[PDB]
Amino acid sequence: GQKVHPIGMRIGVIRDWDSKWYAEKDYADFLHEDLRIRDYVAKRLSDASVSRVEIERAANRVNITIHTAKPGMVIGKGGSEVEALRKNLNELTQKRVHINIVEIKRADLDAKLVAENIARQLEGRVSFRRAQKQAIQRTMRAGAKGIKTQVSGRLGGADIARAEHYSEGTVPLHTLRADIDYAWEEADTTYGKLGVKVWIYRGE
RNA sequence: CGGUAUCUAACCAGAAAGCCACGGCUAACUACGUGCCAGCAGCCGCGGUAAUACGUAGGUGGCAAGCGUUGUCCGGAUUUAUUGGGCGUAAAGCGCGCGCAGGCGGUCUUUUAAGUCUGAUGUGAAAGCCCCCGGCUUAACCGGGGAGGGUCAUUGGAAACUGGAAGACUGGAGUGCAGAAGAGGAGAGUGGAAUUCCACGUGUAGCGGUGAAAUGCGUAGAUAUGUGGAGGAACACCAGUGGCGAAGGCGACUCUCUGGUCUGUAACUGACGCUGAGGCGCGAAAGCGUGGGGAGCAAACAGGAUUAGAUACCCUGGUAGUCCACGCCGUAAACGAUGAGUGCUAAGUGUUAGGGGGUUUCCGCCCCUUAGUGCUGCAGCUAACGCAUUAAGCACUCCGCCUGGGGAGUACGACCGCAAGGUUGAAACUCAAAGGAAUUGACGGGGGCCCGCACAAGCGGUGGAGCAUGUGGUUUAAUUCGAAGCAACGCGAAGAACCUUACCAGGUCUUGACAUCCUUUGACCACUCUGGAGACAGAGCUUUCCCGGGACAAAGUGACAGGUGGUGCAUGGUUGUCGUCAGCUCGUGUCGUGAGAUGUUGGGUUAAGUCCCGCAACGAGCGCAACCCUUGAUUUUAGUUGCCAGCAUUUAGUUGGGCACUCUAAAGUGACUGCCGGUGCAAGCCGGAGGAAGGUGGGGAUGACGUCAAAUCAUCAUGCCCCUUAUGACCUGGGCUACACACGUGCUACAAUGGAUGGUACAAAGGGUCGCGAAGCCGCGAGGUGGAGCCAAUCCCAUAAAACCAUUCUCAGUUCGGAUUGUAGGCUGCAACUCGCCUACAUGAAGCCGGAAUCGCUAGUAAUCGUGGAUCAGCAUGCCACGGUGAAUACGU
Ligand SMILES: [Mg+2]
Ligand SMILES: [Mg+2]
Ligand SMILES: [Mg+2]
Ligand SMILES: [Mg+2]
Ligand SMILES: [Mg+2]
Ligand SMILES: [Mg+2]
Ligand SMILES: [Mg+2]
Ligand SMILES: [Mg+2]
Ligand SMILES: [Mg+2]
Ligand SMILES: [Mg+2]
Ligand SMILES: [Mg+2]
Ligand SMILES: [Mg+2]
Ligand SMILES: [Mg+2]
Ligand SMILES: [Mg+2]
Ligand SMILES: [Mg+2]
Ligand SMILES: [Mg+2]
Ligand SMILES: [Mg+2]
Ligand SMILES: [Mg+2]
Ligand SMILES: [Mg+2]
Ligand SMILES: [Mg+2]
Ligand SMILES: [Mg+2]
Ligand SMILES: [Mg+2]
Ligand SMILES: [Mg+2]
Ligand SMILES: [Mg+2]
Ligand SMILES: [Mg+2]
Ligand SMILES: [Mg+2]
Ligand SMILES: [Mg+2]
Ligand SMILES: [Mg+2]
Ligand SMILES: [Mg+2]
Ligand SMILES: [Mg+2]
Ligand SMILES: [Mg+2]
Ligand SMILES: [Mg+2]
Ligand SMILES: [Mg+2]
Ligand SMILES: [Mg+2]
Ligand SMILES: [Mg+2]
Ligand SMILES: [Mg+2]
Ligand SMILES: [Mg+2]
Ligand SMILES: [Mg+2]
Ligand SMILES: [Mg+2]
Ligand SMILES: [Mg+2]
Ligand SMILES: [Mg+2]
Ligand SMILES: [Mg+2]
Ligand SMILES: [Mg+2]
Ligand SMILES: [Mg+2]
Ligand SMILES: [Mg+2]
Ligand SMILES: [Mg+2]
Ligand SMILES: [Mg+2]
Ligand SMILES: [Mg+2]
Ligand SMILES: [Mg+2]
Ligand SMILES: [Mg+2]
Ligand SMILES: [Mg+2]
Ligand SMILES: [Mg+2]
Ligand SMILES: [Mg+2]
Ligand SMILES: [Mg+2]
Ligand SMILES: [Mg+2]
Ligand SMILES: [Mg+2]
Ligand SMILES: [Mg+2]
Ligand SMILES: [Mg+2]
Ligand SMILES: [Mg+2]
Ligand SMILES: [Mg+2]
Ligand SMILES: [Mg+2]
Ligand SMILES: [Mg+2]
Ligand SMILES: [Mg+2]
Ligand SMILES: [Mg+2]
Ligand SMILES: [Mg+2]
Ligand SMILES: [Mg+2]
Ligand SMILES: [Mg+2]
Ligand SMILES: [Mg+2]
Ligand SMILES: [Mg+2]
Ligand SMILES: [Mg+2]
Ligand SMILES: [Mg+2]
Ligand SMILES: [Mg+2]
Ligand SMILES: [Mg+2]
Ligand SMILES: [Mg+2]
Ligand SMILES: [Mg+2]
Ligand SMILES: [Mg+2]
Ligand SMILES: [Mg+2]
Ligand SMILES: [Mg+2]
Ligand SMILES: [Mg+2]
Ligand SMILES: [Mg+2]
Ligand SMILES: [Mg+2]
Ligand SMILES: [Mg+2]
Ligand SMILES: [Mg+2]
Ligand SMILES: [Mg+2]
Ligand SMILES: [Mg+2]
Repeated sequence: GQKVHPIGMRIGVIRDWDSKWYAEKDYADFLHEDLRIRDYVAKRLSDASVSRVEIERAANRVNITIHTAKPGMVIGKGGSEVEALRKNLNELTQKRVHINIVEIKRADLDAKLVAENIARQLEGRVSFRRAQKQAIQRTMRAGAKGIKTQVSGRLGGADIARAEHYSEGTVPLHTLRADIDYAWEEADTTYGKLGVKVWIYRGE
């Protein structure tokens, strides 16, 4: 049995899609500009635990906000790394780009950030059983009513692939008033390719 | 022996370390090579292009002057069990009795001293094991002393136990006396139902048989029916986990001859007993010999059916046999799968044959007791099932039997038999299992409830024809690759003329078509001419960068790039399918030696493990339901590009005017078993009212744990393997469109509910800026010119078609059908031959409802008719959406 994408099921119902701009006859021109912007942000800020990026476009001006769990590298004492973004985005956007940075409180509640921390341990030769369990017990203190995660692929170096999942709490997928986050990430190993799936039933 | 052992003097780290294993058993793991090959192995078993198991290295682990392998013996092996096992179902109780030898044997007294216990003497050599000392520089090794070792011989004691002898007793055993029950056995005779045959009345056409039939019997008169005769076998009701017997077994009645058992008494004898190898007898059915008998039944056999075949099941016949006398045979799931004797160890309740007591006149009820026969259950036992005073519990005596499976109850030998065969009973070889009980699933041509267009009741199709399209096969330089029952086959492909294109022919390039870092200029090109099929080769105009920075470009080099090359059985992600089926699990608790179980089962109800009640369980999670969208009714907000009530005007809702009504879209109401009646205890069920809507209203989105090593390395990503002057890169042409053929999916028809001609009405949902494209004019037509308006509730696409109204055709291969083909055109595109779509004229094919088989659909559904959109320069009979008209049937499982 195949499951619908939990995020996609709730667009426009309880949540709102990330890129929120309106234009006609410039749709494909604007849309692929965003796909370029996201590609560069995900490159330089690979270790900054960045999860949510949205595009706010209005009359030749590009407004972008970055949701970061640890903005200290992104902004703070240096005060010069964030300005390089506007200098490294003017060449491809060709528009006056302003970037905003927003703190993420309780970073363990965000399904995006939990995903790579599980993932980063898998190529650190950590057992798959331990890595998931450690993240499950960390998020339950944050205030979530549900979590279940699986890791699938050539598991622990095994020749035959299989999946393993661990759950505790309440994760009702079929409920539409759920507010369930989702994230999928790649674990790059020397025996193959592994992927992790995490979804959290948030509080409200 | 022999200048041997042994001392002291000096020089030298210098001459002196190998063997086996590293998956588990079992201490010790990583690389490379190979790729079910080479090979390894004591067992389990490893090797099929990431091997801790094969080969070699590095490292490690056991020992060490060694270390491994083989052969033999003991151990582990309780696997011959005296110490120290067993026989209900795993191997293992003879089919049963009578009994010689042997083994074992109630209570007391006296005696004896064979067994039993004990002392002394003699001996059991030396060496060896063991204990205490001593010598070799230690040890091994060697001495001194001691100990142990016997069913040993002579002799002295003890008398409890077994044995011997002499007596005594009665709880064992047996006799006597008084009763009782019984299909216990052998012999002789008799009875009644019923079947068959025979003879004679009555009578007419079938009888008999099967899932259906047929063979067979009958007009030579059957079946049926009434009367009489002959003969053989078994004994209806009674009849009962009732009775009798050692077992096999014994069922009509009477008599004769016979065996055993139970109860009561306490007269009698006084251990006279239990088991019992060899031996001797009995012993279902079939079978054998001799003489009878023969009604039903029936191996063999014959015929008829069934079947792909049917030496069978089914039907019609039928010989030995079954019955009797005598004599053999000696087996059985001969079973309670449980040897015989004896004693002890909770209860509850039926029944057979007796005895005692209390109530009562009897009857009857109750209690106690003996011997049998059943059921339920404690302790105990058991691997479990289960047994449980009729033990598989606790004990003693005697007999029989067993030691992994097959070979095999076979071969040879012997005994027995008339024969068939019986009894006794191996080995070579081969395997690492064979087996008992219970658990979770699955399966059933087992059973009980249920659901789905599953069948049934209907309607319309496919399979027959022409064309469209995908696939197989085949042909081709190539016909690029993938999917293969449901769950590939108008599928990836929501568009193959060049591109796409992944394939082929020819022509070309090697840091390259695409990115990074090198170094000099900084713009680099573009264009024109020539050879050009083009890619590309040779010349000129210009290359203006901007701000020491830069991205690209010029130039050659490297690191490098590039693969739609392989493996979907190395993978991530994505999807199908069972199936929108109602299930799948967990936490704590409890039961079981254990795997497991319970919850999740039982009684109702539901679409639903949806809910209620009960319950050794109490709760939870993913699923169901609801929350989401859409349609159906309505209120407030809002009147523009929408609408026109009431108006004046216009060819026309037009213009002026107004949101009245529709309308559009934001917020709300509304449906929740809400209410009433009956039924039920509750869930719930049936009906009714209100309402637009009533029982999850209609339709969508939503697809649990998992199964198919299901599909995709070709959307993307990616481990390993492979190619790299090519398996990478550019150009033209061809091909993916072939064609004797087979299959799947569709379109059009085979006409009169129809064809043709003329007039006219009624929609919804969408698209439009390098776009839609009107009026007007032209052409028979496809189309051409033209440019209005529209960045759109405004303008265009855009006249909806079936339907309705008139005329004509008159049942024919036709005024049906349109394939096919010749000519003449239009449109896109640089280009329409391979290979596009449309128009005009002419040609006019198969086809007159489709065999076997098979598909879809339950209401605005099927059926039928039009419309729009994605991909798109052009091209859809495919796909995805929209509306018009609008059925038949559902008894039922
Ligand atoms: Mg000398
Ligand atoms: Mg010396
Ligand atoms: Mg020295
Ligand atoms: Mg070990
Ligand atoms: Mg290897
Ligand atoms: Mg080994
Ligand atoms: Mg090796
Ligand atoms: Mg080595
Ligand atoms: Mg060593
Ligand atoms: Mg030594
Ligand atoms: Mg040796
Ligand atoms: Mg040996
Ligand atoms: Mg032994
Ligand atoms: Mg045994
Ligand atoms: Mg026994
Ligand atoms: Mg057996
Ligand atoms: Mg047996
Ligand atoms: Mg017996
Ligand atoms: Mg005797
Ligand atoms: Mg005695
Ligand atoms: Mg004796
Ligand atoms: Mg001696
Ligand atoms: Mg000494
Ligand atoms: Mg000695
Ligand atoms: Mg000595
Ligand atoms: Mg005595
Ligand atoms: Mg004496
Ligand atoms: Mg007596
Ligand atoms: Mg008798
Ligand atoms: Mg008799
Ligand atoms: Mg008679
Ligand atoms: Mg028939
Ligand atoms: Mg007659
Ligand atoms: Mg008896
Ligand atoms: Mg008698
Ligand atoms: Mg008698
Ligand atoms: Mg009796
Ligand atoms: Mg006497
Ligand atoms: Mg006896
Ligand atoms: Mg005998
Ligand atoms: Mg006989
Ligand atoms: Mg005979
Ligand atoms: Mg005879
Ligand atoms: Mg026959
Ligand atoms: Mg017969
Ligand atoms: Mg006889
Ligand atoms: Mg036999
Ligand atoms: Mg026998
Ligand atoms: Mg019997
Ligand atoms: Mg037996
Ligand atoms: Mg006994
Ligand atoms: Mg007994
Ligand atoms: Mg009894
Ligand atoms: Mg053997
Ligand atoms: Mg054997
Ligand atoms: Mg024999
Ligand atoms: Mg013989
Ligand atoms: Mg077995
Ligand atoms: Mg079994
Ligand atoms: Mg239905
Ligand atoms: Mg056809
Ligand atoms: Mg193909
Ligand atoms: Mg289809
Ligand atoms: Mg080409
Ligand atoms: Mg030039
Ligand atoms: Mg030139
Ligand atoms: Mg697969
Ligand atoms: Mg349902
Ligand atoms: Mg269960
Ligand atoms: Mg139930
Ligand atoms: Mg309901
Ligand atoms: Mg439920
Ligand atoms: Mg009511
Ligand atoms: Mg009603
Ligand atoms: Mg639902
Ligand atoms: Mg496969
Ligand atoms: Mg495949
Ligand atoms: Mg690849
Ligand atoms: Mg094709
Ligand atoms: Mg016509
Ligand atoms: Mg043409
Ligand atoms: Mg014509
Ligand atoms: Mg014809
Ligand atoms: Mg006709
Ligand atoms: Mg088109």
